[PDB]
Amino acid sequence: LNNIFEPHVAVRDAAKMNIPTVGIVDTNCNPCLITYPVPGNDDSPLAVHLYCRLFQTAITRAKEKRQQVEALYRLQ
RNA sequence: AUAUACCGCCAUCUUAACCCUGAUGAAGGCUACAAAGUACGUUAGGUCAAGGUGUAGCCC
Ligand SMILES: [Mg+2]
Ligand SMILES: [Mg+2]
Repeated sequence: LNNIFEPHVAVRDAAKMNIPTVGIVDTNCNPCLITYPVPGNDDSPLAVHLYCRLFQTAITRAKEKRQQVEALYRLQ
């Protein structure tokens, strides 16, 4: 949601550009066009910190796994 | 006599695209503590005095 409590324009624009979206949706949000919605609280700092931690950890772990797999492929 | 013959000189006037919204109707698009907006000719002109090339007139 933007600051007028309407959807972020990027949701519709990403749908137009065929870019998948992950999103945190609160009870007053519209999840119809988010590809992978995650229902949850987006206001409490604890919750937002948990989301940031999870996504950062997943991204770094995936990138490290890619590096390890390519290294194994070349070495072996 | 004619630049109301040209040339010279002066002067007069004339000389987009993309992206969104509305049911992809006519149509519309701003808020900063930010909400779709971003990129030459012309003249019955003057000048025959610091300049020219022609054309015509009269020639009891
Ligand atoms: Mg909320
Ligand atoms: Mg004249």
